[PDB]
Amino acid sequence: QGASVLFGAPGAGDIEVFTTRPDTLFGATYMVLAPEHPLVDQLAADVWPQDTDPRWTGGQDSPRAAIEQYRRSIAAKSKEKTGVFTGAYATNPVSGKPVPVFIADYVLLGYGTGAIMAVPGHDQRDWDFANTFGLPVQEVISGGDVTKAAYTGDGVLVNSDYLDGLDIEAAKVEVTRRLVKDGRGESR
Ligand SMILES: NC[C@H]1O[B@@-]2(O[C@@H]3[C@H](O2)[C@@H](COP(=O)(O)O)O[C@H]3n2cnc3c(N)ncnc32)c2c(OCCCO)cccc21
Repeated sequence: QGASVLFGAPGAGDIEVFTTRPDTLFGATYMVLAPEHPLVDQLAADVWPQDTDPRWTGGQDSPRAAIEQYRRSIAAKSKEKTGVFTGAYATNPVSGKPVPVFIADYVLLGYGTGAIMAVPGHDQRDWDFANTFGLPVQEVISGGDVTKAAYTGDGVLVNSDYLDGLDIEAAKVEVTRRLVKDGRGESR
């Protein structure tokens, strides 16, 4: 079933996410917090990082500016995917890779922890946001074509280290076991 997963981020402690597909953790290429999530102000960087995409900034000169205008954007005129980058990168808890942290109103503050891991290869909501904003799309479930659409079907784990070859249900169990031993999550 589901899991609580911890993504460490510099200066912000852990960002906890709820996922029903922990098996897809090696395909989590970014993270999304609800715009009013309390850690966002802590996460905002002082300077857009080098590899910030201009589509990520709301056209603003700094992370805090983009965040403020995006929040303001949610009040005015309060569909398509919108959001901004915070400047922050969290540590993926199974691969160690950097995952950029966004805010976007498709993530509800009041559901779960108010934060998700985003797996565009296998969640069409995340696929849509990644295709609008230009985020990497990683296949970890064999069976479709993640360059055309999220693959939500059954298949075997790939590009996922000790999960490779596992069926999805077995992969959920194994990744959760590893998260528990590593202090990085639990079943929920
Ligand atoms: N996103 C990557 C991975 O994780 B998913 O997305 C999170 C989390 O799992 C899921 C939790 O929904 P349920 O409690 O009903 O089970 O919704 C999403 N979610 C959790 N909290 C959220 C929030 N606050 N706001 C918006 N979405 C949220 C997920 C999928 O969800 C399919 C089920 C959607 O109803 C399918 C494939 C891959 C995944």
